[PDB]
Parts: sequence; structure tokens; C-alpha cells
Amino acid sequence: RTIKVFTTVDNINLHTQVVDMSMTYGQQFGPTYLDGADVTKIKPHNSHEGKTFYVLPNDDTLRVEAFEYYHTTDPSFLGRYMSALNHTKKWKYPQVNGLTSIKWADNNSYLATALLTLQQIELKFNPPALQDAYYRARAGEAANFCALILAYCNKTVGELGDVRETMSYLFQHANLDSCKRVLNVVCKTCGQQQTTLKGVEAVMYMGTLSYEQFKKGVQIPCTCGKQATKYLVQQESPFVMMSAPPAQYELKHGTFTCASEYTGNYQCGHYKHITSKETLYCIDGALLTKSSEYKGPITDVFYKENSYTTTIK
Ligand SMILES: Cc1ccc(N2CCN(C)CC2)cc1C(=O)NC1(c2cc(-c3cnn(C)c3)nc3ccccc23)CC1
Ligand SMILES: [Zn+2]
Repeated sequence: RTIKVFTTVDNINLHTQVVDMSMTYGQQFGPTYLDGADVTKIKPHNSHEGKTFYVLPNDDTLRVEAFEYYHTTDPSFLGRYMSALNHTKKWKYPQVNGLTSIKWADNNSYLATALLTLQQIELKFNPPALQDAYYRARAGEAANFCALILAYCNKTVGELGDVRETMSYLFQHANLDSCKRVLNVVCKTCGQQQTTLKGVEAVMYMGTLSYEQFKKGVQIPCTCGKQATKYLVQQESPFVMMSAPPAQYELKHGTFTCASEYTGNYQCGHYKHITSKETLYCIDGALLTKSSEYKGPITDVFYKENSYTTTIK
């Protein structure tokens, strides 16, 4: 009982291997990886026929090099990255409206939306190999950056993803120490409670798409049971990301940087990227659509920032 698959050690040369289905990939090839997953302790599936597997034997110098260059301690990182890279190298990366995008394939709508957003926000990555991949992605060659996004998010090629979760994971690898957010929460029976958030917690919010509604005050539930009002007191970050579950929202030109439109059910839909240039543009992978006004199911909105201070007494 066998299947025929392809193995690779360099992502350039493929070798047809006949694999025995009664043994795991590990006992036949050593550390084996497929589309961003570790298949070492897994027995071959019928679906694996014709697929390309990355083989990466265990070397202690590789593990140490991964900590220094990728900033990871997961011994499967390199193999998951290399195996995902085999697939992301097969994708097309068109320049849509001056930005590097990804032509739709293997449910990568979320990857394209994240990639297009990353080109419009001031960000510097701490892992040296991630920052190098980021520079190359901005210049057009984005296959390595995409494989690293899948690797840092623990995702596989073909598996749908959330743009907000992807951003959350990537921001943990960005230098956001100088980012600061001061919030005040007011409950009629609890009082006022000021909170100071730093790093990723200072640039992301879940509950509303409007940065103006956040500045004015938003209704959140309090630990007492009553409703409280949370509002933005101070903000010191180069950008802000306001997210909420997909809902019909009106995007007015020049009021935001870029946004993520999500159409369809939870974990079933498709992403489109809306960006505010001289007019509103909608980048749907390799497709582009102009428009003066916009209303659709938005789930993420990014705004520009330097320093904000509330005028609320
Ligand atoms: C595409 C995808 C892949 C993967 C994961 N997960 C997220 C949870 N991780 C732990 C595993 C991966 C989610 C989505 C996803 O659908 N995320 C979004 C989303 C959609 C709706 C939604 C849309 N229509 N309807 C009826 C509901 N509700 C939401 C509520 C809260 C938050 C997000 C919601 C569009 C942001
Ligand atoms: Zn309270």
C-alpha cells in the first residue's frame, strides 16, 4: 500500500518518492513538512499523492540560526516556513495600484489584505529575516514574506485566516515599544478607571470600526453589570487599527488609510482591500475597482496617527 509524492531539500529540485502508507514520513525521510505543517509524526494520506514535501534534517546549528534570524524557539519553524514557501513561490504577485498584491489562490484573500495593509503603515520588524522579507515584498518579490506570515501565524497553505489575527501575530514581531494608549472607563456605580496600554494593545481595538466613536466614547459592559463608557484619552502610535465583526459601514474618502471588507459567513467568506488614495480603490487580489463613495461589510479600518490628546474634562 503506497503513494507517489515529490520531496525537496532546496525548493528548486523535486524527486519522485514512493512512500509506504504504513510508516510515518519521519521514519522514511526524517523531518518532513507539507504546506506549512510538520508531517514528521504523520502517516501518509491518500490526498498527499502528487504533493511536494520539504525535507529538513535535524541540525543544532539550524535551530540556533532560527532564533537569531527568525526570533523563534519552535524547532519546526524552518521546515514549516520552507514547506509553505514551496507553495507561495507558485503564487503570482501583481502590482495593483502601486502596491504588491497576491493573485487569488488557495484561499489567500486574508494574506493579500494583510500584505497590502502592511505596505501602507509605518512598521519595522524585529526578526532580521522577517524585516529582509518585508523589504523584498514591498519591492515586488513577496513569496518569502508570505511564507513567513504563514509560519509566524502557525497556518497552512489553503487554510482560511483572519486579517486581524494575522496582524496581531505580526505586530508581536514589530517594534511597537514606543506605542502608547491611555484609556478612561466611566461607570455610574464604579467610577473612573484609567488604563495604560503599550505595544500591540496600544494600536489594536476590537468593538468598533470608528476611530471618532472611540475618541467620543463607546459603550462597553462593566464588571458590576451596568454599562460603562470607554474613551480614548491619549494615543502615541504611527497608526491605529479599529476592528469589529463584519457589518455595513460607510467609508468616506480621506477619513481613513485603508480597510478590510469581508463578505460571507464566519470562516467561509472572502476578503477585499479598500484603500483611500486620490479616490477609493478596491483591490480584490489581482482585480481593481475605482469608486468615489463606499458602503459594504467592513471588519478592519486603519487610520494615521502621530499624537492625540483628548479634550474631555
Ligand atoms: C475568515 C476567517 C478565518 C479564520 C477565523 N478564525 C478566527 C478565530 N481563530 C482562533 C481561528 C481562525 C475567522 C475568520 C473570520 O470569518 N473572521 C471574521 C469574522 C466574521 C464574522 C461573520 C461574518 N458573517 N457572519 C455571519 C459572521 N464574525 C466575526 C466575529 C468576530 C470576529 C471575527 C468575525 C471576518 C473577521
Ligand atoms: Zn461598574
